[PDB]
Amino acid sequence: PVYSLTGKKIFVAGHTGMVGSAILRRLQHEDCDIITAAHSVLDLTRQGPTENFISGHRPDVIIIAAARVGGILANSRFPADFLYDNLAIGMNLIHAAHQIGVERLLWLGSSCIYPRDAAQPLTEDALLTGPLEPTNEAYAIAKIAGLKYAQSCARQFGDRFITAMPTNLYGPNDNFDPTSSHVLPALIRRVHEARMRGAEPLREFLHVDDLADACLHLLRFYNGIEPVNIGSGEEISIKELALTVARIVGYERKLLDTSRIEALGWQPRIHLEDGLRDVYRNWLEE
Ligand SMILES: NC(=O)c1ccc[n+]([C@@H]2O[C@H](COP(=O)([O-])OP(=O)(O)OC[C@H]3O[C@@H](n4cnc5c(N)ncnc54)[C@H](OP(=O)(O)O)[C@@H]3O)[C@@H](O)[C@H]2O)c1
Repeated sequence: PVYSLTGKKIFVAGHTGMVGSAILRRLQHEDCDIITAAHSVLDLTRQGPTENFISGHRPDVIIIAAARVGGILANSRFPADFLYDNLAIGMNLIHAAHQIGVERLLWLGSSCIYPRDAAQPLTEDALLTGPLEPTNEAYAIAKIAGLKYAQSCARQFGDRFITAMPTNLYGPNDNFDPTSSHVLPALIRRVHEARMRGAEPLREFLHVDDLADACLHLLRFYNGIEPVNIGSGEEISIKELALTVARIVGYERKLLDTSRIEALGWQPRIHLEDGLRDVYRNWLEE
């Protein structure tokens, strides 16, 4: 263990988010002091307020889960917002963290910022080796710049700042809106509206609580400079996924290379059928 969170002050940026809330849940078990700021009180694109919040509270650990995220329609129609919001968040937090000597910082990348035509399964060193996917290039460029700024701080100063590269997430606080772009929520939705109405390629899905566990694992064990993929491992086809979904509801080429996180002795512990059923019932009861 290169680093222990016990006794440390941990700022979880974006704690109302899907990923941020999972981190906060995993943390309240830990013996630490957790620090949060709602989006309503601290706009993390504002360099002034962000620095004063970091200089006043002085966290040992910053976990950056604050972000502007959305589907293909949002990214192509609001590219300036998707670039600026995410870049300014990362720049303001990384710079403030470097200035006061924050012991550990975690930035969140994304599986969709690798080159569009990079070889599958995606290794972390595929980053920047080719053209970006145009529809979310603005988001990708912001996430890439933040990752590289964290890397430059680790190189120049030895700041222990790392980036995790997740994959498609599901689980608690997912987006079940009818306009959600998340495949699995919409499938549970489309198959449920088909179940009670009585009508006639490979993918990867990672449970948010596994991702949260892996993030704390990287914080406790990972000191490298390069990013680390956090993948599912257990793949499934949209075909096989539909039959898994339909059996849940009673109806009648984008995968990460996880060699690196596996060498750290971490592997996701939630099975797809367990998480889906556990999420199918919460969507009913809510
Ligand atoms: N494919 C992948 O690898 C993948 C998939 C999902 C997530 N991720 C990673 O995880 C990150 C978060 O994803 P999510 O799904 O958790 O996004 P989310 O659910 O939309 O969470 C967004 C969070 O950021 C907060 N926020 C937004 N703008 C802010 C600002 N200006 N100042 C302060 N807080 C602000 C939101 O606050 P309010 O909403 O309360 O304002 C919310 O707390 C993504 O950016 C990405 O790096 C990766």
